[PDB]
Amino acid sequence: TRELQSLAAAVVPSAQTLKITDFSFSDFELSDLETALCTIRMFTDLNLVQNFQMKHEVLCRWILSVKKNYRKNVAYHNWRHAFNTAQCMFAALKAGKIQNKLTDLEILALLIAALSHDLDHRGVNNSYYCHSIMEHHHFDQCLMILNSPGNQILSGLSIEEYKTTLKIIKQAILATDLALYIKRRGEFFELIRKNQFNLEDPHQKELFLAMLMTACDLSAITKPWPIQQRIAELVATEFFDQGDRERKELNIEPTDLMNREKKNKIPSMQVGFIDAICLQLYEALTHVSEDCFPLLDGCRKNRQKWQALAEQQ
Amino acid sequence: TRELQSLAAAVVPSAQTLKITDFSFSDFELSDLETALCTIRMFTDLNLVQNFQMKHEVLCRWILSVKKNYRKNVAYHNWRHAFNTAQCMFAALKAGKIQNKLTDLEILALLIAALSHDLDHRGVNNSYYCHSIMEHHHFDQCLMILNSPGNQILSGLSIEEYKTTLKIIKQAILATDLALYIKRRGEFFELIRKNQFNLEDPHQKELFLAMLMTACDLSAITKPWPIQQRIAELVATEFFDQGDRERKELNIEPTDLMNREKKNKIPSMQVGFIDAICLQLYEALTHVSEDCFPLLDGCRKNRQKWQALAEQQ
Ligand SMILES: CN1CC(=O)N2[C@H](c3ccc4c(c3)OCO4)c3[nH]c4ccccc4c3C[C@@H]2C1=O
Ligand SMILES: CN1CC(=O)N2[C@H](c3ccc4c(c3)OCO4)c3[nH]c4ccccc4c3C[C@@H]2C1=O
Ligand SMILES: [Mg+2]
Ligand SMILES: [Mg+2]
Ligand SMILES: [Zn+2]
Ligand SMILES: [Zn+2]
Repeated sequence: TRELQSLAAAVVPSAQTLKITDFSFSDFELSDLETALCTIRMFTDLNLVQNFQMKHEVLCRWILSVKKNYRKNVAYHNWRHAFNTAQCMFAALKAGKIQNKLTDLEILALLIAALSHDLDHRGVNNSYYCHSIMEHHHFDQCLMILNSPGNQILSGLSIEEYKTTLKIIKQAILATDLALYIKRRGEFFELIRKNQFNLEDPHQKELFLAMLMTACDLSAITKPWPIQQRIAELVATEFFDQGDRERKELNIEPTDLMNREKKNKIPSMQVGFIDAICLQLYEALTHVSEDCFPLLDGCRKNRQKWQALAEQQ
Repeated sequence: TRELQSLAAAVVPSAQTLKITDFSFSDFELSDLETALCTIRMFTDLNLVQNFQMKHEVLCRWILSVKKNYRKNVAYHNWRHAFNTAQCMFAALKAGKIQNKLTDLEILALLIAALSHDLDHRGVNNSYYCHSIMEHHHFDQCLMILNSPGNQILSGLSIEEYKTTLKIIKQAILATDLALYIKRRGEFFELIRKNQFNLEDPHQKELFLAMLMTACDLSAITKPWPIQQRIAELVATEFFDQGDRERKELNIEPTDLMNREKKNKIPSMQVGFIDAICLQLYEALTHVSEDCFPLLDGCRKNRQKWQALAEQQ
């Protein structure tokens, strides 16, 4: 492919040339091809290619696949969301002094995983339990790939390696279903308020890693007003287009969050979100590794721009 | 393909040579190949090929696709479930004097639809709202096909034809989600108890056509103790294997309906079903067209075998 060859025989800059190491980083400027070089870098400055000796040409045949297997039709749940979640994954990892808490497996899972937490989205979301169906279609799609020929970045691990990682990847993706993350967090939100925390304990390694996956899913909510707002207008575009669709085939009305109107109350809906989900998920996180404040803060900096906009309704 | 060519230059028996016209009909005896000749007959004795001048070679290129695009790995939600739901659709239509109540459009939708109500199942079901996700993956897969080249059985209709039918097909498939069918039926179950019934009214044509789709979904629940039991051990197989899986990756226990044990209480689980869902959905139907009693009865004939088996626990 005149695509793989290219990204193959190019030059993956660096964690610095690419500034992929900051909570303030955005996809906005660089072209897709580049969001490939970065990602490739991601694996690289993460030790994934070297330990698991990933074939250069396949990390790229994978990614490209991973990418092209995304729709630029949806207005948020597009490749640029996965990239921006792998990034925010790749940063709370380094500049967050979090990496030092995970194994080299759980780190391959989270990169591979995180670049697939929403693999084949179509624009069908919620607002409040479904047992994570949309999520198995993502994993089943995740796996569909990793197994694919010429895109097998795990074809270097061992039976108990490929297992232990598919157990994280899966359990990982399936954790982007806020439902679970809400029918859980409530507890992982006391290991803190009782400090009895501990990552050596498996279960807690679960609750953590999860609360971490969503933390990055919502990555864009703690981004510089520019980068952040520029995105909420995208998720908005989608949330509204989903109402429009479900008022054509079906004949239901919209749940505010999704009606092309109520656009004036979008703030308090953004505000409510943060207070209902964002805030505590990030502050609490912080306590794990204080090098995460950049998020919990960017958040509070945004939940004061909404409280502003909203104080005009 | 040595397949299509074959099913192409063969001989589609008849509604009688194939006995595809009775609630007591089963897939069990005939090979897949045949489950295609039947299905092909289904379109044929249904006027779909003649009105919509469907290319012989394509109904078959379609069908085969539709088929092959199913997994013989699942132990129920396999091609033989769709066939058996198209069938039960094809008979409550004829032998049920129901056909005389639908347009020629809503009849293509239902055949085309019905042979796709669960297009890409993997063995992930429920027991009690998800907004019909698995169902859009089915439709999106349903459509994926119909559009496919050489398998376009609608490439004979008109813009407002192909539309009107996708509105039915879609709304149709998406109605196999008992959830909706339960968050509805309750009313379509009063146009009867108040007789204020009426199919000329669109909305009611919905509720009807839906209640009818699930009617055929559960088709096998009203089948001769042999044909029926032979299947419940299959659906059982699946419901249990889904529990085994979700006690492997995940570490949850089983919801009875899905644990490899509790196999002794399978009757009262089969019993409660019928009473919670089957019974009413079939008796009430009957009133629409009394020629459907063969189902409401076969059901009652089964909900007395379970009451027997169960009266031994
Ligand atoms: C289920 N659910 C609940 C919810 O309320 N939201 C927020 C939100 C709030 C109001 C809105 C909205 C999104 O779109 C249109 O009006 C919200 N704000 C963002 C900023 C950046 C990236 C994603 C989001 C989301 C997504 C997130 C979500 O997925
Ligand atoms: C939520 N829910 C409740 C329930 O209790 N059931 C039944 C049932 C009862 C006992 C079982 C069972 C299914 O599988 C193993 O043991 C049952 N019996 C069938 C026969 C044929 C096709 C589908 C079913 C189902 C599916 C249906 C369902 O979807
Ligand atoms: Mg999600
Ligand atoms: Mg179903
Ligand atoms: Zn996401
Ligand atoms: Zn079905």
